[PDB]
Amino acid sequence: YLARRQNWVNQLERHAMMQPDAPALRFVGNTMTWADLRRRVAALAGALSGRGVGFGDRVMILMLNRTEFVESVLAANMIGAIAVPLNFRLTPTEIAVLVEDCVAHVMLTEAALAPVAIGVRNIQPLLSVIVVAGGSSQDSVFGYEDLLNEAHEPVDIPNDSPALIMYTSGTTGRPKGAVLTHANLTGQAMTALYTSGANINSDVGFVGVPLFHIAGIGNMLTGLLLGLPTVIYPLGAFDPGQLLDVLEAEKVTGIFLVPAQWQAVCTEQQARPRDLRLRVLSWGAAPAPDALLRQMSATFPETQILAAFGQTEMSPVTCMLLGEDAIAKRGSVGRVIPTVAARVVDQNMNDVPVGEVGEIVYRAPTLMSCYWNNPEATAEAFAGGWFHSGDLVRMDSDGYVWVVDRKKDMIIS
Amino acid sequence: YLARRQNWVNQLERHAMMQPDAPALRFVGNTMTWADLRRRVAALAGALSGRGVGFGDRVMILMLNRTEFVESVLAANMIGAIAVPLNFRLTPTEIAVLVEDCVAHVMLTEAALAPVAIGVRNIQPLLSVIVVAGGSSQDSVFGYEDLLNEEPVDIPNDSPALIMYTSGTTGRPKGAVLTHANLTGQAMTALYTSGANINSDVGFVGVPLFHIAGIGNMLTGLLLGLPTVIYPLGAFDPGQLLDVLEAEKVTGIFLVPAQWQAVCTEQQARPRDLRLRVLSWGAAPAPDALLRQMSATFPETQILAAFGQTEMSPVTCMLLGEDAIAKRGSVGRVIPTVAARVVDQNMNDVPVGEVGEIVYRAPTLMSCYWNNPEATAEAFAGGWFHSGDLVRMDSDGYVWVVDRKKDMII
Repeated sequence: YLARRQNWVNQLERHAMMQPDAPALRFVGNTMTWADLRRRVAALAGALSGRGVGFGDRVMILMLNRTEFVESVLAANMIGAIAVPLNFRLTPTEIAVLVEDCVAHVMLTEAALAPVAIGVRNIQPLLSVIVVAGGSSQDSVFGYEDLLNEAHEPVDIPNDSPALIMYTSGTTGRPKGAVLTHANLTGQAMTALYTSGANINSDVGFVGVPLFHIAGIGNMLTGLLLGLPTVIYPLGAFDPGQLLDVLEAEKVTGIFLVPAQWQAVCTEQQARPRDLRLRVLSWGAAPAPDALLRQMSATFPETQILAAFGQTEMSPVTCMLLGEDAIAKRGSVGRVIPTVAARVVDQNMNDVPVGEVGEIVYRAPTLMSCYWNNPEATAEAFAGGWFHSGDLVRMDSDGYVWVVDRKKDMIIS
Repeated sequence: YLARRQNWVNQLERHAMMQPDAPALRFVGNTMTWADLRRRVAALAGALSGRGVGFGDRVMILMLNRTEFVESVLAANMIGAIAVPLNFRLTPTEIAVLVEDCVAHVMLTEAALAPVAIGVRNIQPLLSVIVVAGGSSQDSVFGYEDLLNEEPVDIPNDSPALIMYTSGTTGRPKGAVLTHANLTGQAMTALYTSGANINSDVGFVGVPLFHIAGIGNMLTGLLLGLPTVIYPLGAFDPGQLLDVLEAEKVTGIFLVPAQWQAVCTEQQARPRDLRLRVLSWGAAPAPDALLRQMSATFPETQILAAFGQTEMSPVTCMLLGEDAIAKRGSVGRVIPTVAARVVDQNMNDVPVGEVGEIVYRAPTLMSCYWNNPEATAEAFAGGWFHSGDLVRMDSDGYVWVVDRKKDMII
């Protein structure tokens, strides 16, 4: 915590000092302690620093859910470089376009995705350093474990330093990458603290969405800040019974699922209960029937149920729906969280009458800095001094936000 | 959020916009909404900068538990001035020493303490401005509500917000400088220990607001836009306190173990309809019996005991209720946002489990003793902050502070 910096690199160091043998990460049944994570991170950082990676440089990450993803984000940040996590379903051309946009020379990937990283290099020769998790040093490619075993001088990381470039998936035209600073991420961890709460002694976190997505990386903030372990769940087919078995075994205390998944988990748990430790349940990314919400409360008594709204690559969580208001204000995305300011404006950035439909626009410390090397798109995003969400909403007399939009029919699509 | 700044002045502006008519402060039965609080704070900031006080200047506050205390702190910080809360038990000579150390020229006081402030000005002519809450604009006195009846500033998160002078004052006064980033980080410790319901919570400050434990109890309410009950200083009355906690639907309160004893006996005898969710104790030892009584008297509540917070230090250790009996006598484990070592006189770690001085590294440590680099260097000797508390740390991480009990008869 030297130089009075707050970021998850310093947090990693504090935990390796104060609780080396405590669990940091759980992945397919193995445990990585803080001393182990710090040791590997510092080794990968040294390998990157030795191969030209310096402050401000960009490091691509092309991985599925696995500990080397967390290790790579932290290693890049430890030397003040910017991690750029990639949607692993992108074509080699799509990734090559992103490599040119932020001019990144290093890509940390894994064996399953190593042919894709090879293809990106052949299309965009700006990528010269490919490090493959679970691979060996061969074929003009470095082996991840080889670089760690081949072994960093402290770097002052101001809290306004960019920590991540999160590229948006709209991909309509020119790519747009949201730049998130450590201060941004710290504020987003704060939002998790005053909505979900925390128990420093017993909580165990869980990330089951893709770690490249802002929802995955965001589920790491609590764990890394508070020194609590985080279960990394591998990506794959959804099995409600096996997930419940894992939640039981790992003693997980908070999980996010989409409403469809909660229905499959609730009926599986009601039929054959597991001994769970869930304290908070989270849902979102689709509507939830009023029957399901009451079914979840009945299936998991003594647990609070939350639903966040607003988080994108550019925006943090802006609205929160606590379990109390899931019935009184059903259909709502909740109220604007106390660390975010919002207006409902019209085409000319004038506030619309209270209760009317307009675009909700935000001001907050947890908004993205900018779109990387794109002053035009950044200027439009913050047109009039407020971040334009693109979401048509309506606020009522009680401050509850309702998002208006036409639903999608899958059979027609 | 002018340039992505995080401080309670910006939070106050945010709350006045998103929920102007929501309760901000509660004092002696009266609600002050966020819109009322912002209007008043802005008027006092205008009155201040009308006296030549600007960025970095020090404004002194000599007040009891009263809404104007919070208005004064926010009004000075709104123009970048540094608020210096004063211990109202100090003699006018002692206060004049503090006026000299930080070279303050403005003192915001109240009618009750206004005799003390004039005495300060008779000892120290640097105090050219004395604004009295609850008083008229008489000779050499500015009326608080009269100055309120009569441009934005960029405030970097590392700007000094407060100067908190220590009580010991062994000859030389020492004023701990706390920045807005410092305060933000201290607010975060409350969130991940006590929790927070951003809909139903109602906070409570009953210790003196000038003390760090008092000003600290405001952080959560101003950050999360939740009401805070301000409790007037005076004779302790467990039944009267219980009646207020019931009427205000207070969700969290701090009390000293002796007060918890009286509150538990009253609440068990004549139970009130309370909404308490978290119970905080500290500043004295709590017997095994009292903690069990508190748990029985208030089921469905969490019991917490913080340690370490001083004018210079944040909270550094937390004892959760599940450990108060397992690890009796402990002050808890070091919190996740604080690094600590137990060292001997050569800055070397003592063997684990052995006694040494606990030293701290954390973003929420004080910046410096105001205008005293000698004391600041001694306090940070070796690269770590020296608490002055001798401790040991067991194999599970729990911290035991070693001391000598103070005998009352002697």
